[PDB]
Amino acid sequence: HWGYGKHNGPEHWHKDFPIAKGERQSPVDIDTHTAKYDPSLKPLSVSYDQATSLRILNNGHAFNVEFDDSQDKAVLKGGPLDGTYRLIQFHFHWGSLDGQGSEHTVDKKKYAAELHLVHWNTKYGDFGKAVQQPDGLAVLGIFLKVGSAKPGLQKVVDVLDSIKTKGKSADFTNFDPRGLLPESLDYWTYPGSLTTPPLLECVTWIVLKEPISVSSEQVLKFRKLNFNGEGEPEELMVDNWRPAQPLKNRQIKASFK
Ligand SMILES: [N]S(=O)(=O)[C][C][C][C][C][C]C1234B567B89%10B%11%12%13B85%14B%1158B%12%11%15B%139%12B%1061B%12%112C5%153B%14874
Ligand SMILES: [Zn+2]
Repeated sequence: HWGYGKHNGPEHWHKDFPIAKGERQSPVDIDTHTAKYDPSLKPLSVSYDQATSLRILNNGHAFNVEFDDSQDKAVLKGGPLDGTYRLIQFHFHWGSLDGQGSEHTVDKKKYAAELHLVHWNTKYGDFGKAVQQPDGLAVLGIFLKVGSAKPGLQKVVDVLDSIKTKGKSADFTNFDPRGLLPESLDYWTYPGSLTTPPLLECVTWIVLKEPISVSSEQVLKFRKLNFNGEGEPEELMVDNWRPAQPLKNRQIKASFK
């Protein structure tokens, strides 16, 4: 099955998922000097006050913090988006060392990690239908750098020991994702894809310019997770990022001057 090793990693994915070589793949490098300021872009509206987290799951590739998406409770709108996108889950991608881990890059800079808040367009009724549409998902991407601790992340960090291995989950209620946001909602946006198989070309990407800071100790705990299942040979869950893909016939737009 696909993963992030030598034998099953990103360079192999195209064999099972030929869209890996498609026209709107993610992530990409954001060349800051080429991205054009678009004064028509709106402020992003992030409405997470009623977000209801339920559970955290180690799926063998990352961990997902899952939300109740059976009503409009936590939604993303505005920015480049038409209509309303409901939060379903967030997860991260990270490295074995602080010098790599992000999926998007900024002028070729790699951050230590990248947070993805995944939302689906309510006009398609369910997530599985949304991923079949070119405007089905909106993913809000946030870079992580290592420095000061992020207090709002610590609840996530502290539950990771209970979901060490693939297929483990834990109750994870009352977690407030507002504590993971940077001060500024300035962003870049472009049309792209899921960064994991099946690599579907269904995503409007919204990547915040301002990173969040997390501590070395926080990211070190991400790196103690396992890709393997319980009792199997330990493979640390590190370097679970896809590298930048060709931009092809796409424009990255900036919300800010
Ligand atoms: N890293 S990222 O933020 O670009 C991607 C986040 C969303 C990935 C969704 C994957 C599937 B869900 B539905 B089905 B189940 B199985 B098939 B279909 B969607 B694709 C897979 B699972
Ligand atoms: Zn992701």
